[PDB]
Amino acid sequence: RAWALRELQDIKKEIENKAPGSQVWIQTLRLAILQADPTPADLEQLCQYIASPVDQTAHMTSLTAAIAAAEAANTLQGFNPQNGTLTQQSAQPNAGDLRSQYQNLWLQAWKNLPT
Repeated sequence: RAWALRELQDIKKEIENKAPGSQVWIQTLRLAILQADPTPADLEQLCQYIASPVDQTAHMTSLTAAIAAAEAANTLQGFNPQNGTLTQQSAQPNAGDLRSQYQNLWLQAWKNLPT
C-alpha cells in the first residue's frame, strides 16, 4: 500500500474545505501522487476518503473516456493493449511509466467534471 491510514486522513483533512477539481485540491493530490507513486488500487482507496460517491462516479466516467481518447489518439507511451488495460498494467511494480500516465489522466479527469 502507497499510503498508511494516517497519510490518507492527512490528505483528506487538507482538502476537506476545497472543492473537487479546484486548484488547491488537484495540487495537493499531484504532490501526494508524486511522493507515494500510487497504483490504480491506491487511488481507488484514496477516493473513499476525498470524494462523495456522486463525484467518484463523475470522475471515473471522465477518466474512462480520457483513457479511451488517449488510446484512440495514440498518445500513450509504451502501451501495448495486448498485455491488458492501462489500469491492469499500471498495477505492476515495474510498469512505472504507464502508472505515471494513469496518475496524470486520473488527476486531469477531476478538472473535467460536469457542473
